[PDB]
Amino acid sequence: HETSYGEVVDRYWLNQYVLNRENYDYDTIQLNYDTTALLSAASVQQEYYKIYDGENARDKVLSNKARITVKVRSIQLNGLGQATVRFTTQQLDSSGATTGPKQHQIATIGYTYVGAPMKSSDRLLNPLGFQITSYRSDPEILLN
Amino acid sequence: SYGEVVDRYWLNQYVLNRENYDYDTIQLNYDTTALLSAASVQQEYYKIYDGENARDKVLSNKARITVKVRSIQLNGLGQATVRFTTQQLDSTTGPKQHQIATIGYTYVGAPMKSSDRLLNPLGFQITSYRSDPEILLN
Ligand SMILES: [Ca+2]
Repeated sequence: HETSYGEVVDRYWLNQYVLNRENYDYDTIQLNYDTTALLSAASVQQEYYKIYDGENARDKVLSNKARITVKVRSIQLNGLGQATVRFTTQQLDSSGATTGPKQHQIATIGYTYVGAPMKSSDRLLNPLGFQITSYRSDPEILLN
Repeated sequence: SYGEVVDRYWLNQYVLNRENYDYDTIQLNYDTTALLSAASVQQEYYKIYDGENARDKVLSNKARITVKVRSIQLNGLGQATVRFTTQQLDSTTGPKQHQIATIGYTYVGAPMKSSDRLLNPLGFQITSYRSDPEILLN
């Protein structure tokens, strides 16, 4: 069965998801990738994996030479399993210097909770069975 | 308590944040550890990052400490023990340290500060924490 938890709890999990999915740090890839995968429904997993597959795979392209830091600015909920997360990302080089402008992004998210996973390791990191059922991140175009 | 599955989630995140060391994530680990800690526990934690032997001063970004949690027992009544290892790394330059964290915890409700509420929605609070070497005898 699916469960609701209210806005304080949703914001917690939505924030953790965006922070894990949009971050890039060679030293925490395992954790970020694993967490993102565990918190994502099957179709969403496959979309996320594409970022780390093939010849433009993020981990192969950036390797240990750069980071992408994420700042979450705001989180809106519609109370029916839908949310918007406004965030920025900033790429840094191997010396911690900024390369490129801040990117203003908006994540449009569908989510639910499905109950605690059966696997121990999974249950330890996702006790409520939070699941992102849709996710896309798009540039916020600042008009004017 | 919110029951076994929720308590273990929070105990595990607490140990992972407190016992980890990575220059690049100090702000997040330290803020998180502090915010999940009752006042007396915070002061105990802060000691690790103060004085001539402060962890961040001594390790800087020359070394990291990686933490693996092996088990968590809940001894009802707001007590728990977490069996874990730590190990110092280069960019495994040291022996594994087998430790046991003895823990008291509770929940005090959503914090008022928004940045705090975002990271500790139930107001999980560690009320006592000691990490001690597990002496493997025999
Ligand atoms: Ca690092």
